[PDB]
Amino acid sequence: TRDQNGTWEMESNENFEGYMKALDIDFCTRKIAVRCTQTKVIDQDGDNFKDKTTSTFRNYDVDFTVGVEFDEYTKSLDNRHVKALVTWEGDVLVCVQKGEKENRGWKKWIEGDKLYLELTCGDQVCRQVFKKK
Amino acid sequence: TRDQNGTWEMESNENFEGYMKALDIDFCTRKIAVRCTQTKVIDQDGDNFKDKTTSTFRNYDVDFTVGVEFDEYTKSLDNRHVKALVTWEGDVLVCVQKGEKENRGWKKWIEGDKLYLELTCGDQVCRQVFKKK
Repeated sequence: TRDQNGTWEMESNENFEGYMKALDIDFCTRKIAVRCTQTKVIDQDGDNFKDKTTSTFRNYDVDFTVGVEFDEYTKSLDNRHVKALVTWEGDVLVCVQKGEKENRGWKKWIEGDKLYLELTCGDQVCRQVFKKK
Repeated sequence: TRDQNGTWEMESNENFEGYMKALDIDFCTRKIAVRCTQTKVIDQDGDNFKDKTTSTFRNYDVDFTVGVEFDEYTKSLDNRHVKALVTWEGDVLVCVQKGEKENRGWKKWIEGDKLYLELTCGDQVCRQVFKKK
């Protein structure tokens, strides 16, 4: 068939690195690109094609129980050893990551339709807001 | 509520670069990670949490008509000017991107529930497989 319409999810990607390297893509872009899965949405009627491709990489995965200290290696991010403790403060989830960096941790809370995540390291604070889908 | 279950889509992200820099993430990966919007998937069961974060960047949008040569920039990858021509070879969609790189192009075709994509540049072949959702 010539019909390529639809939503296509990547399941393998062989030698993307060498193809991008032949196109002189910068090292740091290639390092992340080879970790991305692609989703291609193709719309085709007659000779006319529209292709929308999105790339996603699995950015951080962590399991924990509130109140139970655990060692983790911040593999994915900075790759350090911390001893993390997550506790409730009211309805706010509070995580302290004890280790090399001072004031390292995060807070997560819900307000209505929105999840708020405050990330801290040193004197830097990152505020993120997510909408429930 | 102490319920953070669900799928959550990023709608705001302030001072991400500063927090990442304070953790010592190479300039390279930060200016990539900032480019992306995130999705958080939280599975919460009592005191136990499973958090899976992913990052997405919109990426390549392409419109072409088969058999019509057109100039384009290869935005998405190296952003070079090519004259692209997409034609059918039987059921295989073949694209030649004429310009600075030799043997530059791609081929894609359906077999069963799967889409096969071969990308070429120079002596490099990248082979991708997608599954129809």
